[PDB]
Amino acid sequence: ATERTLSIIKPDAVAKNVIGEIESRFEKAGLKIVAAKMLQLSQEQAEGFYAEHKERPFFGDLVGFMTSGPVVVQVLEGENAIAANRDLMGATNPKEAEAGTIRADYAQSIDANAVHGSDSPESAAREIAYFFAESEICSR
Amino acid sequence: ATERTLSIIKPDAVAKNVIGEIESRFEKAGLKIVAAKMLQLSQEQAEGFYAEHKERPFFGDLVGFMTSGPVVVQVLEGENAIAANRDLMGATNPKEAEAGTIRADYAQSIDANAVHGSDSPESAAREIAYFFAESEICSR
Repeated sequence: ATERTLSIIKPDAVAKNVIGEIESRFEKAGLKIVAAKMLQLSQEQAEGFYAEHKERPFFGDLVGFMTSGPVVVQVLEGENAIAANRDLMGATNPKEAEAGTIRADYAQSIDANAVHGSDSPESAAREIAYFFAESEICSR
Repeated sequence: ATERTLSIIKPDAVAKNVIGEIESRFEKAGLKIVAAKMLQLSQEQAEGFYAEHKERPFFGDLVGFMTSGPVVVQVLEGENAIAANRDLMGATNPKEAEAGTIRADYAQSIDANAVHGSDSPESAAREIAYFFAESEICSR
């Protein structure tokens, strides 16, 4: 069924000025961009989003990285979009990602892994509601 | 000569899902995407942006088209970004636009140009102010 998931082009990717190349992967794969915006995450924003990692030993570096430069947050919509976005991105750790995935082709470390995607329907709904008001999501 | 300019990816380009391809032109040319968001322009927002053409006979069609689906408004930044952006878009009329420019490669007709770009330094400052707060522009 058609779905919506949250996708973020991270600071490393946006600083490489490869936003176009990444958006083209999503589009070529059949996903549509239905909302997007570029912003520099505040400390509070980054922490509120990644709240479930508050206690992990990487939290401080994650929030640091995710706030280190501007990103693009967006909503991708398409058939089976949530799982499709995961297969497109590849394994969270670029060393374990198969050739041709976004992470294998664009990332440096498990931290700077170029993009984020929601990992379930429950997390998608939560993550879209975090960055976007419904009336911002432009249907088509 | 580093400058900023307003770029818009229009409802026709968005509808074709070629956001990334258009974006890659700008990026591979040396320009950086320093602000962006997808919007569904309301009547009053389009009329506001095109206030100058309010007395014209096409005004109706222009606004009609620019509100017909989602767009991406953005600011490009880099060396003579204003002139550079206009080179990449090519002639306003796709039919006359040279091979290899955005409008020649993506646009159907004069009506559905695929893209908008500021024509001048004065209209850039006006156009950028209309859509973005300075706090949304992230120079890098």
